[PDB]
Amino acid sequence: MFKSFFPKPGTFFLSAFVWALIAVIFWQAGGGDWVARITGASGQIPISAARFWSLDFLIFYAYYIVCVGLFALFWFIYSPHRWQYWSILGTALIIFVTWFLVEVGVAVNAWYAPFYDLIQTALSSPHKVTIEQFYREVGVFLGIALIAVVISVLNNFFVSHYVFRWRTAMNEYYMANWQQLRHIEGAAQRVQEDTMRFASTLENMGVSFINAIMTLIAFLPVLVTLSAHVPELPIIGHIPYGLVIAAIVWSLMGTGLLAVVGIKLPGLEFKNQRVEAAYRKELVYGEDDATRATPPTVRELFSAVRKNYFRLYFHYMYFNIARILYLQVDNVFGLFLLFPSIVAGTITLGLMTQITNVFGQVRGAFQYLINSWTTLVELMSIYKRLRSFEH
Amino acid sequence: MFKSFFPKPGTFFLSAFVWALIAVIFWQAGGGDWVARITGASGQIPISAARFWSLDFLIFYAYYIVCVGLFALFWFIYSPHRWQYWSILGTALIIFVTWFLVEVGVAVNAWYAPFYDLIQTALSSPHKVTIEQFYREVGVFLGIALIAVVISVLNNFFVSHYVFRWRTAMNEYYMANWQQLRHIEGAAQRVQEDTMRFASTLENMGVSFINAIMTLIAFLPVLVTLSAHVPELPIIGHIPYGLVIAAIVWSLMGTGLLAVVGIKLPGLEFKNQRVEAAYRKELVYGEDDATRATPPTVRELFSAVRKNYFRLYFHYMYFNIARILYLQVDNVFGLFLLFPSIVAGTITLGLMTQITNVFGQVRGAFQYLINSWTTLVELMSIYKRLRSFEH
Ligand SMILES: CCCCCCCC/C=C/CCCCCCCC(=O)O[C@H](COC(=O)CCCCCCCCCCCCCCC)COP(=O)(O)OC[C@@H](O)CO
Ligand SMILES: CCCCCCCC/C=C/CCCCCCCC(=O)O[C@H](COC(=O)CCCCCCCCCCCCCCC)COP(=O)(O)OC[C@@H](O)CO
Repeated sequence: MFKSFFPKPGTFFLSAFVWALIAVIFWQAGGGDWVARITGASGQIPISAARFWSLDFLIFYAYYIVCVGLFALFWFIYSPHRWQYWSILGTALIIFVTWFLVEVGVAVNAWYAPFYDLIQTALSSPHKVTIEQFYREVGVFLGIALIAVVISVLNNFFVSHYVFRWRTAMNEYYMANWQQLRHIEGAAQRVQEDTMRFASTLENMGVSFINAIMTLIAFLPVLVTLSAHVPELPIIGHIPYGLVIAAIVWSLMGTGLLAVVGIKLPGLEFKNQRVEAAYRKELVYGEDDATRATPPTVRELFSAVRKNYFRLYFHYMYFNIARILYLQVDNVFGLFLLFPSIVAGTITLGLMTQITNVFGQVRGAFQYLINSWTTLVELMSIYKRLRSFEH
Repeated sequence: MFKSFFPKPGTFFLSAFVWALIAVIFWQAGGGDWVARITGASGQIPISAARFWSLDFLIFYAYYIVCVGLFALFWFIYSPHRWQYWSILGTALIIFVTWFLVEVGVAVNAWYAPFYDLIQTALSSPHKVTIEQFYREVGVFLGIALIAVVISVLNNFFVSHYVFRWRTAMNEYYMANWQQLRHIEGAAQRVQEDTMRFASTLENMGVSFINAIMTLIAFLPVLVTLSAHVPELPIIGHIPYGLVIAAIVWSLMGTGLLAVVGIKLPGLEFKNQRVEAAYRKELVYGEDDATRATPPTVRELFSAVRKNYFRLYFHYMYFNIARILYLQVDNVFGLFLLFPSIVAGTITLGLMTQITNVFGQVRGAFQYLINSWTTLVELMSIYKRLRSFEH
């Protein structure tokens, strides 16, 4: 979103989007899924820690590396940059590792069904199963958990360094032009406080946002292949793709209509920060001179701070009305859609469980993003502050 | 935890704890649950929005008000304070509203079983149930959701004002003694940046922490009355209270052993903040004078900042190893405990579902607290900074 990284941001992102679309179209249905080496299609290793060593996953890794390599080799000659390696390859690696973690989560999800089957068989007929099978199954689960832990730790470490690299680039570029840039009010805050909060906020709210989109993309095909049993939606009528449209619309609206409703919030934190800077400057001048910490001026500055903060707190009531209601209704959205299908007698028990489980695991990814909306507000305010400062 | 609020913190908290214990003992089993007015015991209104109007809940509200009134009337004469009303009554009200929200959540939980029963009956025999019963049930759910929304909005608003009152008290008390307190390094940051972050962090991490303890206290009796079917724990032997000890130990260790493991983390953010202050001061001096923004000094300050931040990022690997592992194993802890009971053939199907559901809803409250551990680290660092500054 900046110019310190990202060699030419005007055309870099367009090229990234176009190339991503071309590659995805080629792989998914473009007939590019032909595997001449070894037939790993229509058959995969069962649930175990070796699931990530079969030739299918190796082929996917190779394809991803080839695509990223072509893109990077184009851009490294089209337009050189000092931070090119981080700005391109680190982003690619972060996206890849997030996808890998979603896959590991799906594997843990799949491991549950046979264990429940074994438990049910033990409860019904006990002379078939012993304790050894249980210990073996727990061993397999620990095998998956170890890989999850190992990848997650390094993911966090690399994300931290990448974000700090971004902060270094921003600070260097601002301080390069400090002479004609200090005349703006609150200049000292822009380059240090704002950059720190941007780094810390993006380290926390960036991974979560990519993870939700990845979860939706991962679970979409199951709803595509399962929406043949739901022909009607409650107050819509009859659409050809029942569950996919419902899920996409629900998630997109829950993320976007809240932003539209609370569009005025990020414009208040701005003013809040300004008044606080006007406060802090005085104290910094007062830490040496004894004549600059007089009571009345401190009184006036704190009075202004209070007056702005009260208005900010006031403008959260009509946002919380929407957010809390959306959270409350979301728990039964996946069961609301099935009223006409039950009375029509089309669906059966067990398929209801599949739909409900899928919708629940989809909701789990956006729950954390919605529950922490103050951080997004702070990030958006930081974006506006830096953008206004850049001109 | 301070002296600006809380008239005499040395003896106030001890009195609060003792009085809370006395009241709880009197009500729970002290025989104080006699209701001479109307017999609401051993019978309650079914699942509806009127559940919070029966004489049982009114009696509880009256008892709570009487206890808080006695305590406040004692302290308002024992030791006067300027902020007494906020410091006592606001805390009481916040705790009460959190309990109320947990109760509403329990009601929504209970509403599920009959709806599934109706759905199953519709699936088996369709000539009994029509669409009107479904619409009525959805109406009842909306009735509960409305109360949830209305209470939550005002809860957030009041918490915001109470926290800002705390910040006002702290700032007034520090600025009262500014002359002999400015000689400490980084004084300007203590009174403005640290107070702001303390307010914003406590507004977010305070409610979540109280909510988890309230959830545990609410669900404890069910495990007390249900642990008669589990006589053995996996590698423990035979204890008289199976599930209660397991739940309490699991939650307490997951919250506390992580803190013990990462005890060294809060001591690093301190230094981080110091170096950043040493940076910002220079820029604030440079916003007017043109001879104080020389490149080399900025270089040295940023070099120090980078050197400290790298060490901080390094010390998260061995903390994430524990945190991610704890999150990963927690998903199957409630099913691990039941291996000996299944092979012993004591428990039956359906009771397993109850145990698993209870443990899942207990885990849901601590999941949000564990997933956001950076905020707790920041809060603890703020506490240490202010405590060191106060002496
Ligand atoms: C202003 C607009 C800005 C837009 C910015 C964003 C632009 C767009 C983002 C793209 C990143 C994500 C790419 C992948 C998206 C799709 C996600 C995904 O999982 O796709 C897989 C296929 O992917 C594929 O073949 C696709 C391969 C794509 C390879 C990479 C190409 C783009 C490189 C970009 C470099 C960084 C650029 C700068 C970013 C900021 C599906 O596999 P599938 O389930 O069948 O299982 C196969 C096997 O493992 C057996 O299960
Ligand atoms: C250094 C140490 C510091 C320690 C600081 C903390 C000190 C301790 C905290 C206490 C707050 C919470 C009190 C309540 C704790 C127990 C929580 C609770 O829900 O207790 C209920 C009974 O409570 C009761 O009778 C108890 C009534 C207690 C009334 C209030 C007394 C204390 C007032 C304090 C004022 C603020 C002081 C300063 C705090 C910072 C159970 O009902 P029950 O499920 O049977 O359903 C009945 C009916 O509704 C039908 O279901």
